[PDB]
Amino acid sequence: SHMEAVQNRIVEAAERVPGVRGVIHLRARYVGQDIWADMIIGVDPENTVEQAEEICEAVQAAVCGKIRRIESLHVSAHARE
Amino acid sequence: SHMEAVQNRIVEAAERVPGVRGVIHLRARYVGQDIWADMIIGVDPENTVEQAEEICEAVQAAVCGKIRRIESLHVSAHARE
Repeated sequence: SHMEAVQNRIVEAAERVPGVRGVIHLRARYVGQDIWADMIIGVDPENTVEQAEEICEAVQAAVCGKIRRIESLHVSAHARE
Repeated sequence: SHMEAVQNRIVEAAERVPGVRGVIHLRARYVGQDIWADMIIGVDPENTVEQAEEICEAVQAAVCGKIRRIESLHVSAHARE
């Protein structure tokens, strides 16, 4: 499928950012030819809130840099393991 | 452009393989929804022919693994620098 391919690229890109423990949730949708996405990543529970927010920002930068059709990407974090 | 995006992904993927000194040539075309491509990479002139052929095979694996719509990719090598 069309959107399977883009979603697999998003997940892959996110999972390669240091401190990501899996993609918990990804909602990606077409707005014209652009993708708008919302994502939840897992992080180490003992990371600080400041570190988890840095990880989110690094995921946003990595994913947006690799998948050019993404025009909006909201990343938040949840404790995992 | 449509094909600019895929071609930039191909080049980027190739350039991240150890021993690639630039993409010299890339011809990529649609055959239905699949891409068929031919590429020339630069390599160190003092690599052996056996090493250059390993690099080509590594580029083929890397690019094909990252860009799922590619169904044929022919890689050869030319001395660069």
